Amino acid sequence: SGFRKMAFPSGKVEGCMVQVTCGTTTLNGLWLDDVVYCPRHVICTSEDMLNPNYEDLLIRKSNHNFLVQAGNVQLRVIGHSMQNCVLKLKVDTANPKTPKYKFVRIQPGQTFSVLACYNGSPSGVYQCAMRPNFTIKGSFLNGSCGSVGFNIDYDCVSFCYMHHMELPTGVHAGTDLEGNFYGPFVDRQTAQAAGTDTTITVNVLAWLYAAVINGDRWFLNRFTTTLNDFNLVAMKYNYEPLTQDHVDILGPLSAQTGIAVLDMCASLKELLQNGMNGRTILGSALLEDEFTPFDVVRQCSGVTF
Amino acid sequence: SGFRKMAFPSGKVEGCMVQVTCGTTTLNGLWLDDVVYCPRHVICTSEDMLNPNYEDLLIRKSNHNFLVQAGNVQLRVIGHSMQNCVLKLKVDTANPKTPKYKFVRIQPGQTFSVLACYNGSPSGVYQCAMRPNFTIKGSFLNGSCGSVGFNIDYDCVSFCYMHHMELPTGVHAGTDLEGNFYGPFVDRQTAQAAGTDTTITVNVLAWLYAAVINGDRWFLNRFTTTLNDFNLVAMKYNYEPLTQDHVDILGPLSAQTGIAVLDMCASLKELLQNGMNGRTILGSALLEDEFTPFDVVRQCSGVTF
Repeated sequence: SGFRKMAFPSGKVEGCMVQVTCGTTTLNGLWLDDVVYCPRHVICTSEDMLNPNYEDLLIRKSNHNFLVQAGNVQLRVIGHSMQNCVLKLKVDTANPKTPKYKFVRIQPGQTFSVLACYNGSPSGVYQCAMRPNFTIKGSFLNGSCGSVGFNIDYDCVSFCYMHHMELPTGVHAGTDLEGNFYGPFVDRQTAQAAGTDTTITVNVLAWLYAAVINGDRWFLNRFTTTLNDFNLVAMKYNYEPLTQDHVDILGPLSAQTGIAVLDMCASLKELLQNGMNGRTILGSALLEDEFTPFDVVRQCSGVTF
Repeated sequence: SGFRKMAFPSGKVEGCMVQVTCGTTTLNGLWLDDVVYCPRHVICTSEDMLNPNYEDLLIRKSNHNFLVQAGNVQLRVIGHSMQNCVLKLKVDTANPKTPKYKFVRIQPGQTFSVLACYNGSPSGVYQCAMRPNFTIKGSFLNGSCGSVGFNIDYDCVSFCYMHHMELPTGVHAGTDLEGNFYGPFVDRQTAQAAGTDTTITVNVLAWLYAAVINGDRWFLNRFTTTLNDFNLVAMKYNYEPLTQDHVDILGPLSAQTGIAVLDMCASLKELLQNGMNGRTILGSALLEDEFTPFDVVRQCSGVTF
């Protein structure tokens, strides 16, 4: 037993990380088959980032201006193209460590593992959630751009995130692997509103189920509620509205624990209105929303890869 | 910026995980050079675990009774020996993926990454601390025995933990890679007191420094204290006594932030006596003690491997 915020094993992604240099700028790239993917602002100086014209800046670059290094291996760049906010560098060698992979665009509230990298070298791995406002609260220092987020299903890596920007508020923004930003953000050093974030309600409920499975039961109350009544409370506390789709996804956890979803909603309502009175749930003094229902089932069942 | 509980990249350890079967019992093993390391209770049935005589049980085992499988590879066992609580299975093939490695016995309060495995396959990775009472609060289901804990320094993996037991209280116990248990525990299914745990004071202080570096400053107070006065408070709240060695380890963080250690101790004293008044520090509603001072410096500096 026990419940931890667990990342996927990072080995399959470690073998894909390379370093990309253009001029004075160095960041991380992702080497899959004979293409290296990286943030297009590798072509920007610090001064370019205030108001970059990427088309004009890229025209001034040729294949030989992009230095791609995989450990000690220098990769030969034979083509370059810009797709949305990512650069695709065609190289003359297929990465022999390319795993089975997909590019996916995840939904807000879904979770993934980030392999934080600097200069093409992995520094650590952690699990996080895409916030409802399409930011992530990561750990990204200078040079971490190009680090990727991923999920693994058996032997297949689903890449869902590439890091591009730290907003002035300290939260993080990035793209899918086709270079389309999550949320309204752009790769320019300017003020950018993220807009109101909310708590991922279905994830909180999943984690309450994880707590019951592990023996933390004090929050179980004698009340029930309705979907519409619960959502009146959810709106007041800036929680995502719960839908029947969410109720359906919690089905297996409800069946394992014998606790109807709306009963768990009533316990969560009482937690929202009365606080936690200095108690903890699974070692946390606040309601945790970074576990999806699938995450809870995975961890409580021991799914491997 | 941002601060996350980050595990080491697990790739170098993934390549060492194998499955070990003896009779009906299957668990994880660690394959380094031509030796596979695993918990000796792989030779026990469920009934053996109530009161096992490992010497007598092992005598009834021969080399061909140990099935060692690395993915799809079947390893040939050519010798077996028991070292304390671990079995060493000599195999006829050196693991071609053996990293540079050390076996280390860590101190209480130090942190490491766990690669949770089942049937020899990695399921996830997470960072945890060795508690002062020599337990860990992990995520370990049936079959996770033999999963290992490690740190990485550049290209060298320092193995410090192998999982053996879930205590009746739900916390976890294990050995170093020489098979010596951390703490008073034994590999027998019986009641085992862990004894009073305490909070890792130097880690809490390191995390307060991490918070200041990332802009969370509300807890900074106008008081100072003394080492002896602070420890009077530490004893009352079941915190580890702070020593000058701990003050010395916090030196670099004190110098970066311009906050004297005893000033930070005074802020922590006020947090202990008055609580956090419904506020958070680095997104946490309790005082976090699973980051060492070295962990904070690593993450705030971007050290890679």
